[PDB]
Amino acid sequence: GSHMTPKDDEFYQQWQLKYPKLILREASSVSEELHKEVQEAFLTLHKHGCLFRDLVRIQGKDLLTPVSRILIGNPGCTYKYLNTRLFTVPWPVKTEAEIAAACETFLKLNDYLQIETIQALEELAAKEKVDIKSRAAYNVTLLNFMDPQKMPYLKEEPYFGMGKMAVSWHHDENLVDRSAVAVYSYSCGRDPDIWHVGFKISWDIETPGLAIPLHQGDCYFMLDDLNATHQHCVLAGSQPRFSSTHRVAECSTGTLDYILQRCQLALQNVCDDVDNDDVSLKSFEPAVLKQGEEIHNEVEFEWLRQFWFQGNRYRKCTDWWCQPMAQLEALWKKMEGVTNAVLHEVKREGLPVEQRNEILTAILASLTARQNLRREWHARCQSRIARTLPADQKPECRPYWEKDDASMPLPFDLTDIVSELRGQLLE
Ligand SMILES: O=C1O[C@H]([C@@H](O)CO)C(O)=C1O
Ligand SMILES: [Ga+3]
Repeated sequence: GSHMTPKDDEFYQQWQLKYPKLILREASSVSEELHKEVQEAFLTLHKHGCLFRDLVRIQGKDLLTPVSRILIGNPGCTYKYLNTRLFTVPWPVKTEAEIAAACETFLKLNDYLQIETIQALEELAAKEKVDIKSRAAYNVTLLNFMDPQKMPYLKEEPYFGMGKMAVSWHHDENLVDRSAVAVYSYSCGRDPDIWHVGFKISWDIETPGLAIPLHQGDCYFMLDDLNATHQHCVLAGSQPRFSSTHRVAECSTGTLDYILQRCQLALQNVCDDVDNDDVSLKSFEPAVLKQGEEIHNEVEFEWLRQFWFQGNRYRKCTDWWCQPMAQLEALWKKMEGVTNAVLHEVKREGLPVEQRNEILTAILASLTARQNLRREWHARCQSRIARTLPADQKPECRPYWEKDDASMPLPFDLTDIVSELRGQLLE
């Protein structure tokens, strides 16, 4: 293998003929005003300690990101990566002081970056001689920080000899299709002291990868299918680095509006005159019961457990999600009641056996899934790393109720219940 930088003579030709979908802008193309405004936003966020490293699950394993990070952007939005749903600390489209001003700042930056992106995608679709407008509609930014020479060893980038790296080779998952990504970098063989972003064609380690030096304020853009045709990575220097990576996320199953409406659909099968521990289900068509138990699972695990695993990231940063998340927890325990209601009806004296088997076969996949996933989550909350962390770094394991708590109709452990119903059906 090998790699190239603006030193090498064939760099510019390799870029033109094998990486053309990538664009650079030196800090020189950006306002003075904007430059120091964003840097001051960045810094006041570091002093207040909002940048958290997240505790992730990847291929069965519980790991700790060396970069610290935070997710800002559209209110009600979420962005899922490495099995972690980051929730928006919001910026002001139509909470705590001194932080509002940085979110405002990064939104101004988002508008600027939008502008430049659309110009570039114009020129590109011009070389080709609502996709454009929406592939620039950045809805969130993932900010991230790393102080090198605090890591105890950094992985040597292994296919091209690019030296130590702070982010392995990857694509930016879960973005809308052919959407660009706009980065703002902030620094302080190839040169090891200076920060670089490195690039390579996927599956490929013959074609020499590029490694672009990024000085303070340098910006770049991954356009069209670039983010899919190539993977990238971030090579470290010696000074701490910031970067703000602005993206258009697939938030079609990941907004507070969406999960709420899902809840209303589940609850439509429920007699809603009053609200008490007294759930009487409106229908028993198997399909409806199944859709209910699925929405049960979706709000429990994609929304509750996720929110509370990033234990106190949130009520430290903003309060925005509090009333929302409280509301989601309420709807979830009413769904617990719905489930207990079905569990009652299925064993009732004088229910025809064929209906019993139909209703079982409708719900059992969702019950089994709820069981397996509560197992994973209590495991992850009592992880190697988790159960021995800073006392605030610990994730919370919510919802979790004990046996004696009668406020909850059904147990937290359902293995015997799934065993029971499966032992009915296979007879
Ligand atoms: O520099 C980067 O920061 C983000 C981070 O989220 C890594 O997972 C990303 O995707 C990069 O390439
Ligand atoms: Ga990336």
